[PDB]
Amino acid sequence: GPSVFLFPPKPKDTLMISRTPEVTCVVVDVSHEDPEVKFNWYVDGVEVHNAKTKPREEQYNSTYRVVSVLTVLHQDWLNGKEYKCKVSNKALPAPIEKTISKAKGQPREPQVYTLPPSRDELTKNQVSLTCLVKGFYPSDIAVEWESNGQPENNYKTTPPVLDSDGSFFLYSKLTVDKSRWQQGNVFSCSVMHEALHNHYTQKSLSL
Amino acid sequence: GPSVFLFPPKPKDTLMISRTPEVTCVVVDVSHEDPEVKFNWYVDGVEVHNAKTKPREEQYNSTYRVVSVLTVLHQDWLNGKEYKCKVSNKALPAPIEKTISKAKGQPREPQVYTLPPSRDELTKNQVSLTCLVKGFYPSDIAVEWESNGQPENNYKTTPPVLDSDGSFFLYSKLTVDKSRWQQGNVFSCSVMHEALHNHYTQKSLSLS
Ligand SMILES: *[C@@H]1O[C@H](CO[C@H]2O[C@@H](C)[C@@H](O)[C@@H](O)[C@@H]2O)[C@@H](O[C@@H]2O[C@H](CO)[C@@H](O[C@@H]3O[C@H](CO[C@H]4O[C@H](CO)[C@@H](O)[C@H](O)[C@@H]4O[C@@H]4O[C@H](CO)[C@@H](O[C@@H]5O[C@H](CO)[C@H](O)[C@H](O)[C@H]5O)[C@H](O)[C@H]4NC(C)=O)[C@@H](O)[C@H](O[C@H]4O[C@H](CO)[C@@H](O)[C@H](O)[C@@H]4O[C@@H]4O[C@H](CO)[C@@H](O[C@@H]5O[C@H](CO)[C@H](O)[C@H](O)[C@H]5O)[C@H](O)[C@H]4NC(C)=O)[C@@H]3O)[C@H](O)[C@H]2NC(C)=O)[C@H](O)[C@H]1NC(C)=O
Ligand SMILES: *[C@@H]1O[C@H](CO[C@H]2O[C@@H](C)[C@@H](O)[C@@H](O)[C@@H]2O)[C@@H](O[C@@H]2O[C@H](CO)[C@@H](O[C@@H]3O[C@H](CO[C@H]4O[C@H](CO)[C@@H](O)[C@H](O)[C@@H]4O[C@@H]4O[C@H](CO)[C@@H](O[C@@H]5O[C@H](CO)[C@H](O)[C@H](O)[C@H]5O)[C@H](O)[C@H]4NC(C)=O)[C@@H](O)[C@H](O[C@H]4O[C@H](CO)[C@@H](O)[C@H](O)[C@@H]4O[C@@H]4O[C@H](CO)[C@@H](O)[C@H](O)[C@H]4NC(C)=O)[C@@H]3O)[C@H](O)[C@H]2NC(C)=O)[C@H](O)[C@H]1NC(C)=O
Repeated sequence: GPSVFLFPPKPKDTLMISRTPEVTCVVVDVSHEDPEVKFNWYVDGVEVHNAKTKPREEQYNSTYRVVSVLTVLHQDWLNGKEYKCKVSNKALPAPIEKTISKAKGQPREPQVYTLPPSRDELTKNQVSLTCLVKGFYPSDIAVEWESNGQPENNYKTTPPVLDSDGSFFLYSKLTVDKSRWQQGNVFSCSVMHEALHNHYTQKSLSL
Repeated sequence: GPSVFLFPPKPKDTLMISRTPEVTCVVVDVSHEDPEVKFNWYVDGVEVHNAKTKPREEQYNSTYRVVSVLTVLHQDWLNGKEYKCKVSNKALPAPIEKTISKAKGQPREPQVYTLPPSRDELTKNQVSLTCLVKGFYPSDIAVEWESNGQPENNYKTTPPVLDSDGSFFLYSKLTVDKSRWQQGNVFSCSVMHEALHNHYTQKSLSLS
């Protein structure tokens, strides 16, 4: 019967001592006939006992959805430990095991480049300030914009794209009124990633 | 029983009259017990009979895969016609139908901007040339880089991203030997989209 899907923590959660990163083991197609779901968890094959199973939930195709959440240590995740969720159930001929970790391999530091609007774009009422972030690994990253000790929120960031050397790049675009740019205001692209000192860097971009 | 997947044509194929846009209806998990598959195709709910359906082909997991390809008119696709593939097979309770069509909304012309390398990147052996393409709708688009009439190949383009105004943008990044940039070679970002004049525009980039 059942199917298991196992999900990683969010990039920022693994990078900030403040946040709590979780791995989540989701089970679907739990039948009303066989509702008792058991989870065992292992960190590098070592069984651990701190996961938290949430109460079951009725789905609308007559099956239950049962979730187990395991909180992980930042340094454990970042050092590449493997988290295995093993799901046991009367409906199965064998337990179902899923394993997840941070993407494997040597982390690489983002290079961050800010690019002013094109002269062609300066004919519009709003312009694009571009932040190119390239050469990073793994793809988990978070990008933001600020100006004058203030956060700018009118930006959108592409997903990471796999580049030809196996690292990733993305672009983040901040849209601003042209006049804010022409006055010489300074804007900055902020990036958080494993491979940066203090997990953090910024580059400025002004006229 | 069987499953059906219905795929659109490629955006450059719908935009250039020299290419042939096709909609592809694929059926998989066809059993030995019920091997016969029939396709009916509809365009805006009107049956058509001009599809090219291929003989079933047995897969290494001993199921059949059967494909039907309907060639579409370039202007039919861009005019938003709806293409429906209906698949009958004895193992099914009812035929399976899928429908596909261009995204709905008004078309918007892409704005294309080329941006040179950052000075900070001039310490590297390779440099990044950037093409920003923004303000476009629908998201179907094709982008490439050329120099001296020869197509570049060492570039990568982001997927289109929904912008705050409901249009899309993307960026394409071309990587080049820094010395080709230094020499003053000209590079061009070329863009094809339905809301451009003649479905095509090109913007050039070079040093100074
Ligand atoms: C019944 O019912 C149910 C339910 O229902 C529901 O639904 C809907 C529709 C409606 O109906 C309503 O009613 C409701 O709501 C069902 O269930 C279902 O199921 C299915 C299955 O079948 C599933 O699916 C899946 O999914 C996935 C995903 O999912 C996700 O997402 C979605 C959307 O998007 C959603 O929905 C969900 O929910 C999810 O979400 C998530 O969650 C999580 C958890 O919680 C989270 O996380 C978290 O968070 C938090 C906060 O919040 C924190 O942060 C923490 O830390 C964390 O953890 C998140 O966030 C979220 N997200 C979002 C976005 O939201 C997908 O994934 C999958 O897919 C897969 O599978 C399939 C098959 O099956 C396929 O097709 C696909 O493709 C895939 O596959 C895969 O692939 C991949 C690739 O890519 C792979 O890997 C790989 O490999 C390869 C080759 O080898 C390569 O190499 C690469 O590289 C690698 O990586 C893999 O392997 C594979 N896998 C497999 C298995 O195969 C699926 O799809 C769903 O989910 C469900 N739902 C739910 C809700 O759950 C059922 O089914 C029914 N029944 C019947 C009978 O029908
Ligand atoms: C037995 O073997 C079968 C054959 O498999 C072979 O391969 C081996 C590895 C091995 O398995 C062999 O035994 C065997 O030889 C196997 O068939 C497979 O079944 C799967 C289903 O179980 C199919 O999975 C789907 O794949 C879709 C994407 O398929 C494309 O991409 C993959 C590679 O990524 C490729 O392998 C496929 O061939 C297909 O390629 C596309 O092909 C089209 C058609 O030709 C091309 O378009 C044409 O291109 C030409 C020029 O080439 C021209 O331009 C034409 O104009 C143009 O139309 C594309 O270019 C080409 N693309 C690429 C990238 O190559 C998935 O999209 C699909 O996902 C959807 O459904 C899932 C449910 O199953 C769901 O989880 C998923 O989220 C998604 O759901 C959709 O979600 C969307 C979100 O918006 C919704 O919008 C949709 O509505 C929704 N869909 C639905 C149905 O609701 C799915 O994963 C797989 O294609 C198929 N393989 C083949 C080769 O057909 C079979 O399973 C085996 N059986 C058993 C029991 O093992």
